Amino acid sequence: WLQPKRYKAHLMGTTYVYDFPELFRQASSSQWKNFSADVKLTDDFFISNELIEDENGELTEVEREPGANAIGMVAFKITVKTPEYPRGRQFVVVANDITFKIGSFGPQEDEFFNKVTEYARKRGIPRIYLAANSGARIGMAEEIVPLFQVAWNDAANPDKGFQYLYLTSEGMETLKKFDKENSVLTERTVINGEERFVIKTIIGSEDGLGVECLRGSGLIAGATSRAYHDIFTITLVTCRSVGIGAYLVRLGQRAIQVEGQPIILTGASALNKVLGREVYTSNLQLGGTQIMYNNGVSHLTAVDDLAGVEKIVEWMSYVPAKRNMPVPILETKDTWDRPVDFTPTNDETYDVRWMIEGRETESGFEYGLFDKGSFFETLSGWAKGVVVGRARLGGIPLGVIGVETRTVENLIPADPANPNSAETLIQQAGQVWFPNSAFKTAQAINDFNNGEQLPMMILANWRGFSGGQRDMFNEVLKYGSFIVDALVDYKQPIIIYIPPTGELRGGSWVVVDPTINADQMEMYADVNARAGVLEPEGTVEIKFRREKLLDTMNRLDDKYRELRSQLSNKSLAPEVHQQISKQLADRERELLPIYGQISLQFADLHDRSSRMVAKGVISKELEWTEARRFFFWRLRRRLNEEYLIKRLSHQVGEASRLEKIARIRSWYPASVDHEDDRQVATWIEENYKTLDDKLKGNAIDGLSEVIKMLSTDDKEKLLKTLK
Amino acid sequence: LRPIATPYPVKEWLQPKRYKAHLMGTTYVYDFPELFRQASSSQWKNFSADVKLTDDFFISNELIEDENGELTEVEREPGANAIGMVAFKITVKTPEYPRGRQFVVVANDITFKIGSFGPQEDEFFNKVTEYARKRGIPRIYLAANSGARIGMAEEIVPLFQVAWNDAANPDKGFQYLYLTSEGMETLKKFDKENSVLTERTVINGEERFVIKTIIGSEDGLGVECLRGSGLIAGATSRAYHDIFTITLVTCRSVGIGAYLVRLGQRAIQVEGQPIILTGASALNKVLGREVYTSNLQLGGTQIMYNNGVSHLTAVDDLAGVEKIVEWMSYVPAKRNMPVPILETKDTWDRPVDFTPTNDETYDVRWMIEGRETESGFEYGLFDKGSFFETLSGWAKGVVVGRARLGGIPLGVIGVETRTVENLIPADPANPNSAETLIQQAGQVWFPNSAFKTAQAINDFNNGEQLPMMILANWRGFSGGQRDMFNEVLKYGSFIVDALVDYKQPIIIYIPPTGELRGGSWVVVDPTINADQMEMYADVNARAGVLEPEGTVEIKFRREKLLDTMNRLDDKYRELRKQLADRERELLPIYGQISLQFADLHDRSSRMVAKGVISKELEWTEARRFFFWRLRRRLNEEYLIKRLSHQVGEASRLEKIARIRSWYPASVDHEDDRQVATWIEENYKTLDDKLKGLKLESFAQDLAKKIRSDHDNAIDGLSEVTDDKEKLLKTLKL
Ligand SMILES: CC(C)(C)n1cc2c(n1)C(=O)CC1(CCN(C(=O)c3ccc4n[nH]cc4c3)CC1)O2
Ligand SMILES: CC(C)(C)n1cc2c(n1)C(=O)CC1(CCN(C(=O)c3ccc4n[nH]cc4c3)CC1)O2
Repeated sequence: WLQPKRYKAHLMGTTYVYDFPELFRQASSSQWKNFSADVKLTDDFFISNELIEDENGELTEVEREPGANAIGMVAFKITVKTPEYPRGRQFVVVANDITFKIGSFGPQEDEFFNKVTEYARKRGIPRIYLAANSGARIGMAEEIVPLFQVAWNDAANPDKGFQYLYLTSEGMETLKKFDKENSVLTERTVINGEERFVIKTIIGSEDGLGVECLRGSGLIAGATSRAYHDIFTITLVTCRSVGIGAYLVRLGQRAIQVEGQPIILTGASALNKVLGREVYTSNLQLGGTQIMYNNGVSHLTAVDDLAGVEKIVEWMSYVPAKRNMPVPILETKDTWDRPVDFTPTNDETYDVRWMIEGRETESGFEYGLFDKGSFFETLSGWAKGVVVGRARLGGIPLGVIGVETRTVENLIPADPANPNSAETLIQQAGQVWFPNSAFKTAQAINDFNNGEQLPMMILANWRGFSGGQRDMFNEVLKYGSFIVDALVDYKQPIIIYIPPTGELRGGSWVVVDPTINADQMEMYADVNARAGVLEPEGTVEIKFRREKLLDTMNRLDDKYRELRSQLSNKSLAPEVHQQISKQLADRERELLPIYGQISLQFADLHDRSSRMVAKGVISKELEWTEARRFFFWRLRRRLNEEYLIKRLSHQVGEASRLEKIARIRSWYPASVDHEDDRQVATWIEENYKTLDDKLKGNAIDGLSEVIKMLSTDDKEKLLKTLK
Repeated sequence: LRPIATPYPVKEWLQPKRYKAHLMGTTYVYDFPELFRQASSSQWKNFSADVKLTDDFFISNELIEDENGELTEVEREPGANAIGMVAFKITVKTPEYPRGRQFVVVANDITFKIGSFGPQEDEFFNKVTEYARKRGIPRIYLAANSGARIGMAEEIVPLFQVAWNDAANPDKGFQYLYLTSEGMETLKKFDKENSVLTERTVINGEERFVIKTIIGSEDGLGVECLRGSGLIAGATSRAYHDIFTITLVTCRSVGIGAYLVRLGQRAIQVEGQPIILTGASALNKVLGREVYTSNLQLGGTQIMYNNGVSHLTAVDDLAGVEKIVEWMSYVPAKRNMPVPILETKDTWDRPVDFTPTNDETYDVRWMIEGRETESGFEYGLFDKGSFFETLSGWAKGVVVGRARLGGIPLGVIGVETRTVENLIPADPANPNSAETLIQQAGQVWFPNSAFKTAQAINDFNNGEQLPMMILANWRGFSGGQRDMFNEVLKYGSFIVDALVDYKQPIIIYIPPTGELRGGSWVVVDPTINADQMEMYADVNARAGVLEPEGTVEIKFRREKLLDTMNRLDDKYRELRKQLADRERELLPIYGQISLQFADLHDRSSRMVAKGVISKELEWTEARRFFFWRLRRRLNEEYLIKRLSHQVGEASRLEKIARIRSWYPASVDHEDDRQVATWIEENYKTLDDKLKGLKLESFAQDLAKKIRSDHDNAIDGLSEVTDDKEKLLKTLKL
């Protein structure tokens, strides 16, 4: 029954739509096996029910035989009991049916997709889209093809040309007969004693020919744009994804691309016709993984459909069950109560990931800041200068942004359409934001914020932005501002931590300071961190110049001081004066290097975490080895306090964030140190139910209008009040 | 005096700071309002040369913080600024606001500590920004700075000692820096104990106070300045959404200063004044070679104007001030006020003269503003001389600017049909790099033109609060390898996002010779923002999934073409050898027939029939049509906004249905002129009737609250001077 349609899809290198929930069931089971191999699953752990529009065109869960779809767009509401949600979590799966009219988007497919998107959106549940299509549906008025006539310039010579296309009374009568007179817009003329119905416009009786499909593209593009802000959106490019299909992948932002499946706008063949040469060899050349994964359009790659489904399910494990719910806490064997083992040094080169997830070493595993094996890196193929991913801190999921200290290189391919173009390698220095790494940073902030609704840790380590001509021309200023904007829009706790060996300077600090979003942001610097406007060399150039360098010499070098003192003798011969002056300038020459080194140390001494603390720009200075223990309780307390704020907001609401926490903090016992993270979180957790109870406890003219209608006895009272 | 014998006082001698500013190639802060007064007067002269102005037309009042740090107006001598950041609240009677309009001017003082940003400057800038934001008035920033303020603990400089490896040889090195008991006592004496963090050590029976951290007693040395940068960056980011923001790069703008230029989005750069993050000299020290020759090489107009970071260029400070004043003339006096209607000699009631042809090359601008021609001026869609193009140096494939349609200001996006070229400079740091010319075909969205489109939509929406017309004419996006690799997909999606966020009427008009296809229609369909968007297609426009040639390739292949030859050719039909020879003969003409057939589907009439466009239009009548449509839309929009005051929350489809019902029987809802006229003729009547309803419901509510819980409410009624006086009069009658 489904055997033919199944092969038809496999032939196209994709899974048949109705076979996808099975892959989700497999991925969900694997998820369990990796979490606790000793957990035995029942069929009630995973449930998939198709979504079909009812009598009133409203989407509803159903139990129906697969492949009975009257349209090329299908949907499922999945309910899974997962390690993070053992009682269950739900999401929606929208997918094109590649077997139904080549996976094209017609008005019906567009309306359904939109309805499904709104369904997920209304319920706050994630929307998963499986892209396997050929873009907007193309058509012509087939009923007109055997009917249309040609008004020849000379009927004896067709090469002399034609004036217009028309219908005869016969052709017009054939359309009337079949109830199709609205298929064309004609204009009656008489030529050679015959009614000629000049075709002014061809409309077609059949729907889904052109513009109507395009209106649908627009509708679904705007709907996706909207959904990205509202719920968790992800796309699996399971087969080719063309035109509107390509836009849907980017519009849902988060994308996993199956190796060998292209994300294209226009096919290689068409591009060759427009170019008038065989320029492009394939669609993969235009939109394969080597294009999209390198761009950052595709966040991850997959070997097959199951691999992709597994990566969706893994990504979702960091995402709340639905909008506004708390982030899914999933504690594992690597608990919070341990020091951080891997510590960077300025003398040995390191991979940030060792600091994040830890490092396998000959003498055993060196634990990092986050939970062993909790780091799920995304956008791994693009702007490799920044390291972005999801991690867990003692069970708490969060977004992580780290800085790649190593020089990063990337190949820009040769433009097939330009024979006077060659491939290009670009090298970018570590600890510097470039247009790409700045864009990725802003992108990461946004993706963690929207739908994922995650807290975030930026392990801040940037010298600044690349200020040179190339990068300035490639709009580094634009991409850096995105970071500020992304930070302003943030809605969950943010932690900015300058790690050991880390730094932040004038250009990099501007975009990460907590004052950007005081509601969510906090900054911390490691004891082995550095921050100042400029790097020591730059600061001495401005603030410890020659005059200062010569004063320090007079104070410190005996030889310099003595020679300067010899120049106080008002009895000197000019020649002798020139001699002492010469010896002094020769001592300055001799001392300039080391006194320059002294100045660098003096500048560096201002750039410390202790000055940052003293100046009130950071919350606390920290020791890397204790950062895990510290941050775990800080994040935990922040999330609890954030919950109570959200609760207080949904009752009163008419107060500032500052006013809302001050009230909440006033409910804590007097002996509770508000600066003690572990104590606060513990008290809150021990008292959620108790707190919930605590929580559960122009006009002057209208005022004149009613006051007048009141009784005499009442008016007498309010008269006394006015008096 | 320098010079002596001048007829009038030497302004540069009376205030030496003025000469310092000039010596840096910028205008003295305190002389900027004078330039605003000149620009405002020129504005009047160009509008109506026969208008006599009095000095009361322009007023500038310096804003300084009071005892409580609240911004207050002052009249004081220039150069009295105790901080390097100065502000003015300007009040001008302008052609668009003849009774007056107000804005705020924030500027760095380049003479005060080299225009650096210290915590005080940052706090003032933020306060000023909040001042403008609270009042809904525009915020103009004049950038002339050296970024964040750099400092060291000057009190430590004459005190610090060096622990030498060998005191006899300084080149052998040093261990650390320290203080003596004497230096420690010196700090205590001056109440500066907190300047350093020391650690007491005894080296050879001598007390050494090892310097562990230098803090400094003086504020504005490092990180505190950086916290200020962050605060002002976020404040600007916020203001861009709230009020009209613009920046004039009047002298160099460094670090945080460069970020402020971009963060306020709209920027005018004075030729020869750089927008830089790091100076060329420093970059040369970091690189270890003389790579860069100047700061202009990094952030001059040839970099920023070409980038789209700088929206416009200026020859001098006045030119820049003139361009600010011109740009503001399309912006409401303050947030949420109606767009400033400024009717000129070119009224709405006229046909459009310049019409493009399918066979001949044209500049979109001729369609927009009109064209000077040998036989006289050919009027365009908008008001003669009303087109103010911005971002003119970047992504020249799209034409963006402000215009007026019969006095109504709006944002305009047009498509450059000509091939556009741009020079990508050679990277000075890479000797294996050369300059590159890139050519981009007309009527196609590329990463740059897509970015500019989205940028334009955003800039018209935020602060400017303008309606917008997109003269939609795109084949699609460049889907080829280079552009796909250069993330065209990302930049195109920005357009969708930008459209979603739009808050004023949008008109999508496919003009004559215009087109929209599968790839380009996706990002401009009205369903993206049904609340604001409408689409129209000219009678000579085209729209379909693919271009005719693409559609025949899929839907009118050989078999169909030969069946067509069989029907429409006696010779071919009779033959059903010689048949293949007739196919050969007919192929070129039947290809034209198949293409015409295909094209016949791509018409405005099919768009109308399919319900994808509001109306199909004739270009020559588009001005007359759009004027009244926009006018009618703005009047309805205002009444929807006015209804967002009425007792109870309602959808916009509810609000429009309500407003529309009120229209008298004689008012044709399809007549844009009648509907706009009715709204305007009855605004006072509507406002009155509406007020009487917010009151009537308030009156009903209080009687409800009172006719149950009497005594308890009468006490609260009692609980709730000038107001008491009114209520007393009411009770007395
Ligand atoms: C070249 C590359 C490594 C990409 N890079 C590396 C950068 C940048 N570019 C930049 O465009 C920014 C930056 C920030 C940090 N820097 C300073 O603080 C600085 C200032 C003044 C100085 N004078 N002498 C030495 C100095 C150092 C150097 C420039 O780092
Ligand atoms: C000029 C250039 C930049 C190369 N360009 C010009 C473009 C693109 N690129 C594109 O990547 C997209 C596009 C869109 C409009 N097009 C069609 O609708 C179309 C489809 C199929 C076809 N088959 N034969 C001829 C055909 C035409 C052509 C390709 O325009």
